[PDB]
Amino acid sequence: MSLATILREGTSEEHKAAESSAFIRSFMKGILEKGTYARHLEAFYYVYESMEEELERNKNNLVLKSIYFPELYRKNALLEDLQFFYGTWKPNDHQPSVATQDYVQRIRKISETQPELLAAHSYVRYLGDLSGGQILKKVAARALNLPEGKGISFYEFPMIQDINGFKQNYRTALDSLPVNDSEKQSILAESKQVFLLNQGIFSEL
Ligand code: HEM
Repeated sequence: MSLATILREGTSEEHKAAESSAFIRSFMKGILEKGTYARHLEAFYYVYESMEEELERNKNNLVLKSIYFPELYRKNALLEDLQFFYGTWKPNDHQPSVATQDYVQRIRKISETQPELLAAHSYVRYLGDLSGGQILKKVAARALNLPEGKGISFYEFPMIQDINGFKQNYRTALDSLPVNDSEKQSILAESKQVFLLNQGIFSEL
């Protein structure tokens, strides 16, 4: 049946388990520490930089073509938030953590061997970002007592003026992917792995 439905129903438990980290529990209670939050953005910087490198590389893949959504890219939003927190963010002074490196390796290796599985990476990260952004930006601003419009670029999509319409269009796009039900199962298996890789980076904080 529907790939968007398969992924939603198939990853409901993984979404819940990704909050077993104390970083996320406190974030959900409205508690964040500046230093820890900034390291959390560093891990996402490396992840999205790699994912966007690989999605651009595979943009004309027949399966990925209909989910070519540069509107969702986060690398530049992350850089901007990193500059707000650090003043000047030097990547060589803040090299990727062990869990970040394993996540980037997964992205790279998937891109070169099974690029259709990058659909799982797009789903887990971007559809989550679009779904949670408005809520998470308010929680983060309140937790860190942030100035108006600063340090929350990661949660904002200036290229998308209708978030609700885009989320619907995204799920319709997932359902349009030219993949069979067996291939959708492989996309679900990858999505579960992505949730685990996110739990891995959260575990470090
Ligand atoms: C690893 C952490 C997380 C990942 C990978 C993630 C991923 C996702 C994904 C992929 C969806 C889309 C589900 C679907 O429509 O099929 C989603 C939905 C959602 N997520 Fe998360 N999520 C995470 C954590 C959080 C956190 C911390 C919040 C706190 C607000 C949150 C709030 C939501 C909400 C409210 C939705 C549903 C939005 C809607 O239906 O309008 N998530 N998430």
